[PDB]
Amino acid sequence: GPLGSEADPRLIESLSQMLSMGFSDEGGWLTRLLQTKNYDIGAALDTIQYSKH
Repeated sequence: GPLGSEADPRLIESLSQMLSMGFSDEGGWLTRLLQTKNYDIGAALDTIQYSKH
């Protein structure tokens, strides 16, 4: 039962670009997104607009 939330070295690298671009991790949408996009900046940028529809 950890406090707050942790991250990884091969993950924060991506978030650094998102947060600077104008994003965040409210709720945990950018804490797992990158992990699913193989820590990508161009793929994560197109994961906020929508999902399928």
